[PDB]
Amino acid sequence: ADEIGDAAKKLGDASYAFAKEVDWNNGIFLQAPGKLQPLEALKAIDKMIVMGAAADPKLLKAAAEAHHKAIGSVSGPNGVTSRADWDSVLAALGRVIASVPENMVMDVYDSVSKITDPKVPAYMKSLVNGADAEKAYEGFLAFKDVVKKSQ
Amino acid sequence: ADEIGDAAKKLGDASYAFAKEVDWNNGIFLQAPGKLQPLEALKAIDKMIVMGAAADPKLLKAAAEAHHKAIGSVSGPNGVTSRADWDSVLAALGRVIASVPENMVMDVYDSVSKITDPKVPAYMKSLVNGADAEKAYEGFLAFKDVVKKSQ
Ligand SMILES: CC/C=C\C/C=C\C/C=C\C/C=C\C/C=C\CCCC(=O)OC[C@H](CO[C@@H]1O[C@H](CO[C@H]2O[C@@H](CO)[C@H](O)[C@H](O)[C@H]2O)[C@H](O)[C@H](O)[C@H]1O)OC(=O)C/C=C/C/C=C\C/C=C\C/C=C\C/C=C\CC
Ligand SMILES: CC/C=C\C/C=C\C/C=C\C/C=C\C/C=C\CCCC(=O)OC[C@H](CO[C@@H]1O[C@H](CO[C@H]2O[C@@H](CO)[C@H](O)[C@H](O)[C@H]2O)[C@H](O)[C@H](O)[C@H]1O)OC(=O)C/C=C/C/C=C\C/C=C\C/C=C\C/C=C\CC
Ligand code: CLA
Ligand code: CLA
Ligand SMILES: CC(=O)O[C@H]1CC(C)(C)C(=C=C/C(C)=C/C=C/C=C/C=C(C)/C=C2C=C(/C=C/[C@@]34O[C@]3(C)C[C@@H](O)CC4(C)C)C(=O)O/2)[C@](C)(O)C1
Ligand SMILES: CC(=O)O[C@H]1CC(C)(C)C(=C=C/C(C)=C/C=C/C=C/C=C(C)/C=C2C=C(/C=C/[C@@]34O[C@]3(C)C[C@@H](O)CC4(C)C)C(=O)O/2)[C@](C)(O)C1
Ligand SMILES: CC(=O)O[C@H]1CC(C)(C)C(=C=C/C(C)=C/C=C/C=C/C=C(C)/C=C2C=C(/C=C/[C@@]34O[C@]3(C)C[C@@H](O)CC4(C)C)C(=O)O/2)[C@](C)(O)C1
Ligand SMILES: CC(=O)O[C@H]1CC(C)(C)C(=C=C/C(C)=C/C=C/C=C/C=C(C)/C=C2C=C(/C=C/[C@@]34O[C@]3(C)C[C@@H](O)CC4(C)C)C(=O)O/2)[C@](C)(O)C1
Ligand SMILES: CC(=O)O[C@H]1CC(C)(C)C(=C=C/C(C)=C/C=C/C=C/C=C(C)/C=C2C=C(/C=C/[C@@]34O[C@]3(C)C[C@@H](O)CC4(C)C)C(=O)O/2)[C@](C)(O)C1
Ligand SMILES: CC(=O)O[C@H]1CC(C)(C)C(=C=C/C(C)=C/C=C/C=C/C=C(C)/C=C2C=C(/C=C/[C@@]34O[C@]3(C)C[C@@H](O)CC4(C)C)C(=O)O/2)[C@](C)(O)C1
Ligand SMILES: CC(=O)O[C@H]1CC(C)(C)C(=C=C/C(C)=C/C=C/C=C/C=C(C)/C=C2C=C(/C=C/[C@@]34O[C@]3(C)C[C@@H](O)CC4(C)C)C(=O)O/2)[C@](C)(O)C1
Ligand SMILES: CC(=O)O[C@H]1CC(C)(C)C(=C=C/C(C)=C/C=C/C=C/C=C(C)/C=C2C=C(/C=C/[C@@]34O[C@]3(C)C[C@@H](O)CC4(C)C)C(=O)O/2)[C@](C)(O)C1
Ligand SMILES: [Cl-]
Ligand SMILES: [Cl-]
Ligand SMILES: [Cl-]
Ligand SMILES: [Cl-]
Ligand SMILES: [Cl-]
Ligand SMILES: [Cl-]
Repeated sequence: ADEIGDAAKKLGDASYAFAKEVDWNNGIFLQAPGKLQPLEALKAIDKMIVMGAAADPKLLKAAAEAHHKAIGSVSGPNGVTSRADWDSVLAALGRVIASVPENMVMDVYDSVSKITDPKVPAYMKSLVNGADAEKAYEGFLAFKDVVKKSQ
Repeated sequence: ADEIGDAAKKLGDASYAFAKEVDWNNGIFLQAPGKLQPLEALKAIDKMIVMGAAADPKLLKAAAEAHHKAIGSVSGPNGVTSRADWDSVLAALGRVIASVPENMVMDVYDSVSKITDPKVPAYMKSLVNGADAEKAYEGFLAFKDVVKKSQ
């Protein structure tokens, strides 16, 4: 057990209602988040590859295993994993984030932002309960503070 | 040095002409290989996640690092990495393949085949020199024999 695991439980309390509202079987998630921009997108994928290569290999393995288990508990009309597997995935990914320098994480974020059209977040939010999305995000802000203290 | 590295050099001799002909900046590679089928595609991604979790973590790391280096040497009108980085990537991925049971590799292949429309391979080949694609594939058949002997 660790503090990221405890924080994941709190993040799940804040975000699971939102996760249940997302239609995970929507084909839109295969599309570019805006206009297709292969050269800029490759720069974002490169930042991700740098981060993956730097991440703790055991924690990457554990995060993959948590997603396999999560796939097994998918149910209902939107393809949402169980609450326990949601929290599991959250914690395992927080451990991966904490295992690399903050700059690597920010480089991924900035590089993906550069290819994400400004309309995309609001369009995604419009498909779910807005107050549940805001609680999820408020949860995320608390969670990342715990992740940073482990990083 | 190892035998997969030697075999990668031979595979590069057989396949680099084909790699130069692929337009790696074509946006088509973001599309589903056929009809979008989220439930079947999730089963394929699950097989990939199982395989990733089973793969040697050092060899996964080395394979990510080889792709970062390959991105750095991209040149020319089609986005093709250098010959040396092509071979590097080939060898690093062969090591990853060899690090898991043959069944895990076959499960990915079968699960992706199930979502790939029969027209897709011929459409891809039609964009390149067909004889260069066949040589690349003949190369691949020799290479996998070396990979299997390490597996
Ligand atoms: C063949 C290739 C195959 C596959 C293709 C490969 C990849 C797919 C590529 C791209 C598609 C992926 C994602 C794009 C898809 C979807 C987008 C998902 C991201 C999103 O929706 O983000 C919304 C966020 C909203 O803006 C925030 O608003 C805040 C408001 O907060 C206030 O008020 C309250 C609010 O209620 C709160 O309570 C607070 O108390 C109070 O403070 C503040 O002003 C913040 O400063 C401001 O940042 O927008 C950004 O962060 C901008 C960058 C986005 C970068 C994009 C993404 C995140 C970055 C990195 C994630 C990492 C990786 C994502 C990618 C993959 C995951 C591994
Ligand atoms: C949000 C989500 C984000 C992203 C989306 C995620 C993923 C994208 C998902 C899917 C898109 C990816 C791929 C689909 C895209 C593109 C497709 C790329 C694959 C392709 O084109 O394959 C062509 C191949 C042709 O068939 C072969 O013909 C042979 C003929 O050989 C003879 O004659 C001569 C010939 O010249 C030779 O010299 C020889 O001497 C002589 O023997 C034999 O008859 C073989 O028995 C027969 O197998 O077709 C198959 O293998 C069928 C399954 C395909 C499964 C598909 C793929 C491979 C499987 C696994 C690869 C693993 C993974 C691929 C995926 C990713 C990579 C990591
Ligand atoms: C099995 C299939 C699968 C699927 C469908 C997904 C889907 C996703 N992954 Mg995951 N992933 C997988 C397997 C999968 N992954 C595997 C096998 C690994 C390797 C172990 C990873 C490792 C991974 C990492 C390291 C990251 C993702 C992230 C993401 C998201 C990217 C888009 C995004 O940011 O949306 C928005 C995100 C969500 C809807 C998820 C919940 C986010 C918080 C907790 C609540 C919502 C807050 C707010 C409303 C929206 C996001 C704001 C943002 C600025 C934080 C998306 C939800 C990224 C992510 O979530 O970035 C924010 C991310 O950093 N994945
Ligand atoms: C950086 C960006 C990037 C890009 C653009 C790609 C692109 C691709 N990856 Mg790679 N990958 C990346 C990074 C990237 N990857 C990273 C960071 C990792 C983690 C370390 C991986 C790990 C990985 C694995 C483990 C595998 C791939 C494979 C593939 C291919 C999947 C589609 C396919 O089979 O086409 C067809 C494939 C090609 C055009 C590549 C050359 C194949 C041979 C050597 C020559 C051509 C033979 C024939 C004509 C066509 C293929 C037949 C097939 C049955 C073998 C595609 C070319 C898969 C693949 O190639 O499966 C066959 C695969 O198994 N990737
Ligand atoms: C082979 C292998 O290993 O693959 C594995 C690799 C990983 C990394 C482990 C993995 C993973 C995670 C991944 C990739 C997550 C990707 C998430 C992508 C989210 C994409 C989104 C939100 C896309 C969009 C597009 C939108 C478009 C909206 C608009 O256009 C619309 C409609 C109308 C316009 O007028 C205005 C507009 C509003 C602009 C939108 O609103 O959102 C996975 C899944 O496991 C597969
Ligand atoms: C060996 C191998 O194969 O590894 C493979 C391993 C994987 C995992 C499969 C893989 C992969 C994918 C990877 C690495 C994905 C990385 C994801 C990173 C996500 C980062 C995020 C969300 C970062 C941020 C930063 C934010 C900042 C927000 C704020 O600053 C803002 C604006 C304003 C401030 O006022 C307050 C604030 C709120 C602080 C935010 O909100 O979010 C890959 C590439 O396939 C390689
Ligand atoms: C088709 C289908 O059914 O698919 C199903 C597939 C599944 C897998 C079964 C499934 C599921 C679950 C899923 C996708 C869960 C996704 C979870 C994503 C979690 C992401 C996390 C935690 C990312 C971050 C990034 C962080 C960054 C933190 C920092 O940068 C910040 C901010 C500020 C810096 O100053 C400090 C910092 C610390 C560096 C962090 O702290 O955390 C589902 C829903 O069932 C759908
Ligand atoms: C080859 C093939 O077929 O592969 C298949 C493989 C798969 C895995 C099966 C597959 C898949 C599934 C995938 C990747 C799913 C990814 C899901 C990502 C969902 C992202 C969502 C919901 C994003 C948001 C962002 C929002 C933002 C809300 C806010 O910012 C807003 C506006 C303003 C403020 O208020 C603050 C805020 C509250 C922060 C929100 O509210 O939500 C797919 C697509 O089928 C393809
Ligand atoms: C977040 C993160 O970590 O992401 C990283 C995760 C990884 C795994 C490390 C990673 C990787 C590798 C990946 C995903 C490789 C994916 C390869 C996909 C190839 C897709 C292809 C060929 C798609 C198609 C679609 C086609 C459609 C053709 C047709 O429709 C057409 C025109 C006309 C119809 O009438 C007939 C038709 C002929 C049917 C086609 O012919 O081909 C990467 C890139 O690094 C990103
Ligand atoms: C911890 C963590 O995050 O790990 C992350 C790590 C990654 C790597 C980023 C990641 C990923 C992606 C993964 C695993 C991809 C796996 C790819 C597997 C590819 C397999 C292939 C091509 C298999 C085959 C089999 C074939 C068989 C062909 C033949 O039998 C046939 C028909 C007919 C016979 O007569 C002769 C024959 C010729 C023998 C073939 O031709 O090809 C993921 C999921 O993101 C998780
Ligand atoms: C937009 C842009 O510019 O992107 C740029 C991005 C880059 C990265 C810079 C770039 C590049 C390079 C790229 C993509 C290289 C891709 C290489 C893929 C290699 C795949 C390999 C080896 C896969 C396999 C699978 C195997 C399976 C073998 C077996 O199953 C088989 C058969 C039969 C079983 O009985 C035994 C077995 C042994 C189990 C194997 O043996 O090997 C490029 C081109 O520049 C484009
Ligand atoms: C959010 C966002 O924007 O992400 C961006 C991220 C990136 C990385 C920048 C990005 C990208 C690039 C990607 C994934 C590139 C993937 C390339 C895959 C290429 C696959 C090819 C060529 C496949 C084939 C198959 C063929 C088959 C030929 C044969 O079987 C045939 C018919 C018959 C026999 O003769 C035998 C044979 C000879 C075997 C062939 O000849 O070729 C993208 C798309 O821009 C999206
Ligand atoms: Cl505890
Ligand atoms: Cl505490
Ligand atoms: Cl636009
Ligand atoms: Cl040697
Ligand atoms: Cl020898
Ligand atoms: Cl069809």
